[PDB]
Amino acid sequence: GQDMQSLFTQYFQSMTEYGKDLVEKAKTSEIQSQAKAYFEKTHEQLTPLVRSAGTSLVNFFSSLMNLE
Amino acid sequence: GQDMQSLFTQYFQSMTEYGKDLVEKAKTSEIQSQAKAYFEKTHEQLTPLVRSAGTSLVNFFSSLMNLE
Amino acid sequence: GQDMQSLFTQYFQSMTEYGKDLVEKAKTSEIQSQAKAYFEKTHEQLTPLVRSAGTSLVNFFSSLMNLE
Amino acid sequence: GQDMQSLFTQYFQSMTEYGKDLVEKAKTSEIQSQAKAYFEKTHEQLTPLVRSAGTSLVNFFSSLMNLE
Amino acid sequence: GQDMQSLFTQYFQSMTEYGKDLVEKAKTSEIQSQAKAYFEKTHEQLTPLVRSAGTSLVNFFSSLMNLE
Amino acid sequence: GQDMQSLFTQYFQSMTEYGKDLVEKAKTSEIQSQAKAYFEKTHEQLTPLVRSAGTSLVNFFSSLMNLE
Amino acid sequence: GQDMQSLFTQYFQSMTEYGKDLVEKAKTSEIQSQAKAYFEKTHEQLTPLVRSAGTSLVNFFSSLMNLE
Amino acid sequence: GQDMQSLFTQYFQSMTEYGKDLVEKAKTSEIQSQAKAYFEKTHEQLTPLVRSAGTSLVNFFSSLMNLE
Amino acid sequence: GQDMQSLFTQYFQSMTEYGKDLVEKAKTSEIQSQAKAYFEKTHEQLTPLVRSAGTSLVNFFSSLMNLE
Amino acid sequence: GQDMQSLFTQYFQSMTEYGKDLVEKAKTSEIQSQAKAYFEKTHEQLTPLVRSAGTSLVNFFSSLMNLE
Amino acid sequence: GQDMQSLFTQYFQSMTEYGKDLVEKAKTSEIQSQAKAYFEKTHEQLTPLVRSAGTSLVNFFSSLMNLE
Amino acid sequence: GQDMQSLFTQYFQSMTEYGKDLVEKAKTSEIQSQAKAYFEKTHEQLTPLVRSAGTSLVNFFSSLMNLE
Repeated sequence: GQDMQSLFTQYFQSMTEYGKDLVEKAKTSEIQSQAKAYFEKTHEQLTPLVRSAGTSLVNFFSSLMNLE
Repeated sequence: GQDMQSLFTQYFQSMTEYGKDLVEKAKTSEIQSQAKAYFEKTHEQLTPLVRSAGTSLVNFFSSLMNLE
Repeated sequence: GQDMQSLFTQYFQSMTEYGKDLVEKAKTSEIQSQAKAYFEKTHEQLTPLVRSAGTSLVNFFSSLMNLE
Repeated sequence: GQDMQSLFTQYFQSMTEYGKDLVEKAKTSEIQSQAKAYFEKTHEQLTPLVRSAGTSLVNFFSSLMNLE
Repeated sequence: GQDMQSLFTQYFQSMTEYGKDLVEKAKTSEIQSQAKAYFEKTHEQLTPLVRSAGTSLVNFFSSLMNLE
Repeated sequence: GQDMQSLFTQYFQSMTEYGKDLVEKAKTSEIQSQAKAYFEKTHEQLTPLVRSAGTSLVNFFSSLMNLE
Repeated sequence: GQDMQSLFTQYFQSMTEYGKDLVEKAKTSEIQSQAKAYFEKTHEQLTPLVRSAGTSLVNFFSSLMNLE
Repeated sequence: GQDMQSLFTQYFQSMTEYGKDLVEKAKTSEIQSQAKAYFEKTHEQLTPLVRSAGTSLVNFFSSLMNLE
Repeated sequence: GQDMQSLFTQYFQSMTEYGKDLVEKAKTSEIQSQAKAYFEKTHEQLTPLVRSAGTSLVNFFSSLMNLE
Repeated sequence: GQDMQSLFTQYFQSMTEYGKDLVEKAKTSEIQSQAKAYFEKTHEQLTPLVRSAGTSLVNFFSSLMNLE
Repeated sequence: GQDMQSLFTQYFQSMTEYGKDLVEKAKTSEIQSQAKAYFEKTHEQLTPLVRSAGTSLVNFFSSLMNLE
Repeated sequence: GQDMQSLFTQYFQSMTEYGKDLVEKAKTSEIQSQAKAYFEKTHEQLTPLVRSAGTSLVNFFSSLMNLE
């Protein structure tokens, strides 16, 4: 049949600010850092770490993802 | 049948700022750093680390992804 | 049938700023660095690290990806 | 049938700035560096590290990718 | 049938700046450097490191890529 | 049937700047350097390191790529 | 500023029949006839006689239409 | 500023029948006839007689139309 | 500034029938006839008689049309 | 500035039938006839009689059309 | 500035039938006849009688058309 | 500045039938006849009678057309 699973934005005569990481002053600081650091024997299958108007669209159709 | 799974933006007569990482001052600081650091014997299958209006579209159709 | 899984942007009479990493001042700092650092015996299959209006479209159709 | 999985942008009478890494001042700093550093015995199969309006389109159709 | 998986841009009466790495001042700094550094016994199969409006289109059709 | 997987740009009455690495001042610095450095016993099969409006189109059709 | 005065239709995954004049049987009959017949000394300035999904878009901008 | 006065249709994964004049049987009949017949000393300035998915777009910009 | 006054259709993965005059049987009949017949001393300035997916785009810019 | 007044169709993976006058049977009949017949002392300036997917684009720019 | 007033069609992976006048049977009939018949002392300036996917593009730029 | 007023068709991987007048059977009939018949003292200046995928492009630039 009909299937619509989409990120559907439609702007008309509009003003839009979004997804904006803004630093004005930093000193000896760690500011807005997407990171993964220290993994040992880890098993991640679908782990999207997304930020600042980023996007991650995964369309698996009759698609196996087999880790053994 | 019909399948629409898409990142569908459509702008009309519009103004849009987005996905903007802005540093004005930095000193001895780590600011907005996408990173993965220190992995040992790790098994990642689908892990999109996305940022700042970036995109990641994966369309797997009848597609196996077998790690053994 | 019909399958549309696409990054579909369409601008009309519009103004759009996006995906902009901007440093004004940096000193002894690590600012906005996409990096992977120190991996040992790691097994990554589909790991897009994307940033700043970048894109990564993977279309696997009846496509095996077998790491053994 | 019909399959459209494409990066489809279409601009009309529009102004668009995007994917712009801009440094004004740098001193003893590492700013906006896409890097991979120190890998040992690693097994990466499909890992696009993309940035600044870059693109990576992989169309695997009935295509095996077998690392053993 | 019909398959369209393409990077399809079409500009009309438009102004577009994109994929622009700009340094104004640098001193003792490493700024915007795409690099791979120090690999030992690594097995990379499809790893596009792309930047600054660069592109990487891989069309594998009934194409094996077998590393053993 | 019909298969279109192409980098399709079409400009009309338009102005477009893109893929521009610009240094104004550099001193004791390493700025925008695409590099591969120090590999030992590495096995890379399809690794496009692309930058600054560069392109890399690989069309493998019924084409084996066997490293053993 | 911004002015949008347009016939804006946008269909998605939809089925639409419209503007359909259908005769199955006619005998000695006048069926669905757009006509103007017998005018004498008439002064028509903007008189759209439209039918069956037809359209008539008149965009007069700072445009005089002077009959004297 | 910005002015959009257009016949803007955009179909996606859709089926549309429109503007269809269909006669199956006619005898001694006048069926669906766009006509103007018998005018005497008439003064028509902008009179679009449109039918069956036809279109008539008139864009007069700072354009005089003076009948005297 | 920006002015878009256009007949803008854009079809994607769609099926569209339109503007179709179809006669199956006719006898002693006048079926779907665009006509103008018997004019005497008439003064028509802009009178588009359009039918069956036909089009008529008139773009008068700073253009006089003076009948005296 | 920017002015787009055009008949802009763009088909993608689509099927479109349009502007089709079809007679199957005719006898002693006048079917789908574009005609102008009997004019006396008439003064027509811009009168497009268009049919069956035909087109008529008139672009008058700073263009006088003076009948006196 | 920029001016685009054009008949802009662009087909991709598409099937399109249009502007097709088709007679199967005719007897003592006048079918689909573009004609002008009997004019006396007529003054036509711009009268395109167009049919069956025909086209008529008139580009008058600073062009006078003076009938006196 | 820039002026594009052109009949711009561009086909890609497409099938297109158009402008086709087809008679299968005719008897004592007048079928699809472009004609002008009986004119007396007529003054036609720009009257394109076009049919069946025919074209008529008139580009008058600073060009007078003076009938007196």
